[PDB]
Amino acid sequence: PFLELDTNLPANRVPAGLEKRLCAAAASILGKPADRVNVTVRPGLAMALSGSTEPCAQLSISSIGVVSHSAHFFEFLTKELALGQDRILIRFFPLESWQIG
Amino acid sequence: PFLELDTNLPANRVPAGLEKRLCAAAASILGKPADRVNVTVRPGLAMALSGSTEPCAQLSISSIGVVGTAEDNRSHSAHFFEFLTKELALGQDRILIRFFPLESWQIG
Amino acid sequence: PFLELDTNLPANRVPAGLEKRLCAAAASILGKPADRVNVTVRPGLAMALSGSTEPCAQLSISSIGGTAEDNRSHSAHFFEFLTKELALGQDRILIRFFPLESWQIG
Ligand code: NA
Repeated sequence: PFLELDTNLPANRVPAGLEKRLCAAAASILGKPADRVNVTVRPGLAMALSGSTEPCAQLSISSIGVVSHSAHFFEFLTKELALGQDRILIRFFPLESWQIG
Repeated sequence: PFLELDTNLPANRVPAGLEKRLCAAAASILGKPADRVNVTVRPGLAMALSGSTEPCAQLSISSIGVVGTAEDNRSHSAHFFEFLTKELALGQDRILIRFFPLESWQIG
Repeated sequence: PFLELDTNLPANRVPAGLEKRLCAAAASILGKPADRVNVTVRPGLAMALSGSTEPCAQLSISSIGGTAEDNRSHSAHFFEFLTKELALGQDRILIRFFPLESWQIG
């Protein structure tokens, strides 16, 4: 699976190793080995979420086929980033094997 | 709606409050309430657009039910071009827009 | 075509002009005029790839309008380009292909 996290938290305000712990959490939540989970974190962006520029984060999850998981990812992200659930949005994307290189 | 804007303009050359004004613009253009509009701006990137590295921007727009036909998208893009060329001081030829329909189940 | 490259290499360690050379390389590999090739490079990110945070890169390729043989050859040549330019092992690079139709282009 591929996880992409955009956030407007400055890079020097994000917990060190977030990408590694999010990788481990997604492995458990999605039932996959950690070495098949890929995580990309992009901090320091300019973001409006639900029309507000308050601190927020967007998570995208892509996997083969169609994939609550949302509840578990909210749990982890609220704890790591101190963001309320109202400041986080999650999207899921299906892939087909021909798209993998 | 979800709007994602990549640009090679430095952050200091992106006008303050752009993400908020693009929010209101997208709500009017797409016919969605502002509290459902999400904007992500990623400045300072390294970009080539149409083979040139001069200042440029790429905008991606994703939404349920509204960006699924050429007739719909031609109408939306005209309004988004007029807004971005004014805000970013870029020529129309330096901006590319892509539309992605979302299916309802994809929202977590 | 649209190429987007995410990497956790700090911007200062990405070779200068990478986006120009990737543009030219992609035109040759994908068989498209260079003026139809768009490249976006996002460096300095935080990434875990195959469970490791060692330097890595992800390349996404979207084209308007492949065979298994075609995309297999494209992937191999993009691996060759990225390992040379970024000094990464092949195990530190992932590639994804995405479909696009003309009605999606403004
Ligand atoms: Na539609």
